[PDB]
Amino acid sequence: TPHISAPPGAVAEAILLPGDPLRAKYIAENFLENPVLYNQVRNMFGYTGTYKGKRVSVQGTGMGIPSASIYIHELVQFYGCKTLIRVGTAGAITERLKLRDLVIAQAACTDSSINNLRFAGQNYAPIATFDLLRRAYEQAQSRGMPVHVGNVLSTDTFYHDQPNPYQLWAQFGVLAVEMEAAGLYTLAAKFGVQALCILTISDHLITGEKTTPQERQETFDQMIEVALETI
Amino acid sequence: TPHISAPPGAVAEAILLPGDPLRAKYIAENFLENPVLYNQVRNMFGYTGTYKGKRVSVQGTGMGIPSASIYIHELVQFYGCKTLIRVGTAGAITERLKLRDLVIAQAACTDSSINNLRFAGQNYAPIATFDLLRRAYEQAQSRGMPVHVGNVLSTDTFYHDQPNPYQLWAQFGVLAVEMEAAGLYTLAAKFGVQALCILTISDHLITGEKTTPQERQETFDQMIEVALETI
Amino acid sequence: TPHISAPPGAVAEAILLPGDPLRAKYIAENFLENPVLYNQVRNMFGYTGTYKGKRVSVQGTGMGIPSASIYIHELVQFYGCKTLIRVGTAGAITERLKLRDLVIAQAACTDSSINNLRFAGQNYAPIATFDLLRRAYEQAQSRGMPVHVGNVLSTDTFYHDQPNPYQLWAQFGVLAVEMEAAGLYTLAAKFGVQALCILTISDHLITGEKTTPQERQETFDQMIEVALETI
Amino acid sequence: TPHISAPPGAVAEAILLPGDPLRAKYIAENFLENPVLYNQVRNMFGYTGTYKGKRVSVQGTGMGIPSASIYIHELVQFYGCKTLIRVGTAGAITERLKLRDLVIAQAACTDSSINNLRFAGQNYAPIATFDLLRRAYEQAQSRGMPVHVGNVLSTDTFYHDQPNPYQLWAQFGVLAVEMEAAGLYTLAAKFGVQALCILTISDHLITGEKTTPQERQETFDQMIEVALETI
Amino acid sequence: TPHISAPPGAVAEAILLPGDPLRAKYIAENFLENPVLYNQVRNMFGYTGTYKGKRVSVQGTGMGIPSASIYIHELVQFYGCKTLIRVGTAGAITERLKLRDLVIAQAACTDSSINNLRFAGQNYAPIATFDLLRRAYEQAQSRGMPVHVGNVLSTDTFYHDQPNPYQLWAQFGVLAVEMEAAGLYTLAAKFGVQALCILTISDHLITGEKTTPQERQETFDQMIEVALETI
Amino acid sequence: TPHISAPPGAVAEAILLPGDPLRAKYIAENFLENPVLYNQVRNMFGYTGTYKGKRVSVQGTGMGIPSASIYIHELVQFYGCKTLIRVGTAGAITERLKLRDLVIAQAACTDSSINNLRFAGQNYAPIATFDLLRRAYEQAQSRGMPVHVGNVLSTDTFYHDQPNPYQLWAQFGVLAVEMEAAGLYTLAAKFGVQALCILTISDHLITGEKTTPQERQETFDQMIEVALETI
Ligand SMILES: [Mg+2]
Ligand SMILES: [Mg+2]
Repeated sequence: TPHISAPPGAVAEAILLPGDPLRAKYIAENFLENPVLYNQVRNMFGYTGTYKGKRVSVQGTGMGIPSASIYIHELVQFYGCKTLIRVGTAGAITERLKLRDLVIAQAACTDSSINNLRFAGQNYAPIATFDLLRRAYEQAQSRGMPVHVGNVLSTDTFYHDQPNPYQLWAQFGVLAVEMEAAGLYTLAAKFGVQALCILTISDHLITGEKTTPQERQETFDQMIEVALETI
Repeated sequence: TPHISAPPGAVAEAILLPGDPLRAKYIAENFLENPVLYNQVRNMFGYTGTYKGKRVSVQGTGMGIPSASIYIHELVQFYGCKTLIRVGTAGAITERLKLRDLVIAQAACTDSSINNLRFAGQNYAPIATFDLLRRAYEQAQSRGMPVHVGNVLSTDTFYHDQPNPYQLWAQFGVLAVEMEAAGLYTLAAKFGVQALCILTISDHLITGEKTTPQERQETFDQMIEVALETI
Repeated sequence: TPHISAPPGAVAEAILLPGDPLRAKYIAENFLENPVLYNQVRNMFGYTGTYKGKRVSVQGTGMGIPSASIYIHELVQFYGCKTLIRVGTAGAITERLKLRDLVIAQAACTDSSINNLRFAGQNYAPIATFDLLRRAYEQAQSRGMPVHVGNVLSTDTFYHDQPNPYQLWAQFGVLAVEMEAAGLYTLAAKFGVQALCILTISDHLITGEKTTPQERQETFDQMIEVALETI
Repeated sequence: TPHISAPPGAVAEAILLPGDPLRAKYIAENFLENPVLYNQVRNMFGYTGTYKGKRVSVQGTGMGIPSASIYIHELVQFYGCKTLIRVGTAGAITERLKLRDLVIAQAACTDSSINNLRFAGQNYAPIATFDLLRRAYEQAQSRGMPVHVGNVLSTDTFYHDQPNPYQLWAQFGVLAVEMEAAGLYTLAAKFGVQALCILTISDHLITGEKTTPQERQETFDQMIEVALETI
Repeated sequence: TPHISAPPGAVAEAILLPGDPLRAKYIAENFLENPVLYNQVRNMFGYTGTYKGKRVSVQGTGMGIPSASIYIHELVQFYGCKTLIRVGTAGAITERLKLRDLVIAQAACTDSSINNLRFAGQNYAPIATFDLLRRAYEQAQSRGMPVHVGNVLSTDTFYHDQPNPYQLWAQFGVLAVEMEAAGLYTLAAKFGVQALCILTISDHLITGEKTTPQERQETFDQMIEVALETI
Repeated sequence: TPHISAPPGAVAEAILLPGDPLRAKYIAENFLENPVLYNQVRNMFGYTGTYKGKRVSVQGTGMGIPSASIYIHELVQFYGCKTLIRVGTAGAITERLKLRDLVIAQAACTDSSINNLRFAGQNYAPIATFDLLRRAYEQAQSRGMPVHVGNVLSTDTFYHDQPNPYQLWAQFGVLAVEMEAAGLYTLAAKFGVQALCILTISDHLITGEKTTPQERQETFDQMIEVALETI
């Protein structure tokens, strides 16, 4: 277990996956009862606690498919995780989305070579577990949250060579851009476990709008509640 | 239009899309009030009638993304269609599925070059309209139907060069194989309309089991009922 | 057998392959002696009759490589067809060609993934049977018909995303666009049978010119005579 | 001009294109009247003479699409060549072919990236000029030469990494392997000039059979006569 | 400067890039004079100090091309870094390498889509700055260190689907596998700055050998000295 | 061998590889003691003589990866060659380089399909033998020659379809264009022998400047001297 050093049993079957290990710290201290730090390797904090009687873990994943994939592989294969929910921010690429909107990723497009290699150029659609997608949606609805369910783009490239790199994706209905969901969805299917990616729109890549630190924390807190209730 | 010769007005905004024109005839005659044929070009029957007082059309699409894409394009761009539901059969590629199960396609993988060409080799995930997916799922649940929501593979190739062509897809959670869903989902996104593909398992490609003519009809009718209630 | 329901000797070894089943009907009724229907599945009419004492069949194929491929596979593999001649219309992409010109496809370019998958990205040239090409050419010549022998492009996509999709093809000598020849030529080679695709220019995609219905019929009949004399 | 140093009228509009400059010498000295050398750059001999009162040139090309392409480009673009006939040897990849058979390449498959780059991964079929194909065929026929008209594969790679590199090509009807035809047919189309590739089977890549030097000469001379009578 | 929050001027023009932020901490505390922490965002520690009078920074990069690329982009474009040396461990894929050997990456092969996308399928070779490569080699030589200069493979995938994934790379002379160098080398060229990747063999992927914690620290310390002397 | 007809023993282990057989003749006659021709097949001159009492061969390769690859394969596999140094000219694609500069190819980018085919679309970086690279660099330095070590592009295509084909390569640091280095470097790795490609800038593809015949000779001779001292 090279990247997570914890005894077997230290990680719950249900796990939240923020990217930032400090966001994992924040979640554990604010949302979990009796949180226990089980991982410090590479400063990639992982905690285990309880939420309304359910055992839940929260583990930083790092940025991009290659990093997140290492943690996901180890969590599933070595620690026996079964329900993986990524919680994150994303940049909106259509004006149909507003700042602070919640996006639940039905599928994840990608520019990564991950599946081009696996399927020899054929097209595999990495998808959310429908049961999780459905219940997360119901949770957001019951809170009156602006929520969209649809496509995201998982990019390898935060900083593209050219401007307006997402125009074509938007024309084909893609809602927002992040960097990991395609990897999570593909690995979940590979191992036959369940996964979901939930996102809050922190930036609007079309209007140039940005969320204030107060706005971020408020909608972030709500997202975490949704994930914890779903899981 | 070149392939549908009816005037604007003859075709309803909500449309069922079977592949076989004789299935279009069947659906129209058995499930719609006052069905009237609007198209005979290439024997590709299209009908319009009413369901619970609202107009619904039913149009044969032919087999494969290239044929279906012609009809879908014309229906949306020339006939103003807004809600497009494919109903069809599919071959199960996993033992998790049984004959007569309903599959609702959350997304559609493909071996077609359609999106490889459009996205210069990057990976686009053709997806269902979530609202239609959700409503169809709830419809199937309310009837106690065995139903799965997940991936299907839209193939160009009914007869593959080698045996076991679908095993890698199945290993990554793909439920069933058909030939059009990826086209429907991509074009719906292209035009900003709604789409869904619902399928009944008529053939099991792992077990070799096959439904009787009597069995086919019974579950097909049920699928049509689900589709009409989803509009 | 799944898409053609006829007994094993119902189809002749020589077969004309229009796309539109209503054109198959027309050909049977007007050019064959004792035409008898052998298929009605999916309204995809097929007939067998005689021409100058020899059995000939005529079978609708539907549009695009995926559809046509299903029929061609079944015809060759189950029904023992040996000589397959596609007769169709095409759109000219060069002003070197005029409306009503006959084009005999020496080979067929494609945007389909069928051979990219088969040959792992290498380039396979789907070609006509030379003997049939030569015989058809001599037939057109003997009638003083304006005829060209060269490349066609078989596209998956009747409706392209952007304007002027065929310019580069034309710069490299491609004469006209249709949707099936590449599939026909590839499968004929796969099974070691003989094939040819003959086309009438019905639309000029550069000049926007279109043939009248009377013009379509006169040249179409001529093409059919050429095809029948070639088999 | 950088690879052929001759004045602008030194080269004839009709040109034979063997690969080996020493074969160009042989052809000039044995089949042409008043042969005169016009090129010595890189030892890539080119000659102009007459055949039955009409000027004909013969120019060495070197091996492979990159080399041959340099000569073909310069010949067409700087020297005004219009009719280019490659005469060469090839390896048969099907037992349907025998040593000493003549193959006239109707088209040329390739593993070169030349058209994958040009057509962004779509498939272009490089083809012979039909008029030249037909005339050469009639010439071979008139001499009772065993002749086949069909596909060849132009490879970048004389020495493949693994055994049996050509099996799949042969399964799809490809007759023989050489290294230039695809480049010749593509550039002839690029510039709107006429081209043909004629080949003698010198080696059988299936049976391991090889022609004796005496056999090579007799059939080679025959091929040259056919080429000269075709231009 | 989203991922590194430091004032401009806080980062030296010369920077070491370990992957693990705790390795950056180790380097700063053991090799640098007056080390100052300038970054804590995402626990991705970055320090600035001096080495033998030279101002040097050390910054954690995270794992994989997507993560490392974010930091590299920001360091170069926002902080003005000019000399970037990645120091890391790698797994050897040839028995010509021994545990504890030093590898200096002359170039970096990859399975990432980074350059396939940029160059539209053409092949770009990401390379080290020769001056750095040369001087690092001279530094290792003067210490009598077992050192190899050549290819590495930068993979997206720590955990491959199949076993023996590196056999073909090894057959073409590739020395070792890591996850970032191709990204570093490509970005360095993109921005016209200088880069190098130096690696110690911590694991042997062929023999299954592994380094002891004492062995790792000893050869690691040596590598850091080499990098600091080179920079 | 098929393309080099000399016995084993005639060819030395160290070999210079110009492209032009007349350059091979030049090198042999002007730089070697007792040069003796060993090959005349296809006018592709090869010589063996001595340099400072050790045998050195010189062999023409032709133009492009397919031709050069034939000779390289035969030299290594049949003639036992162990050290292969290409000497040639190249076109500069950056203003950083001046006419008459020496370029030593650290690696070779390519548009050839050679490695795309071998590595199923992943990216292999063809590299020089570092020891030869280092020694050649030191040789050039000792003579005060303007020398650069870095990337070159090996193209299949001397005459591109559109203007400015090399600008993207230049933006990513590529120094100069030639047609063979990528082949030489890949095959050397394939066979586990040494290789290096040294080039003089004879043409500037940005400025359009060109060296005089007198200039070419002077810097060419110097390059040969460097090459012979590198053995
Ligand atoms: Mg209702
Ligand atoms: Mg010496």
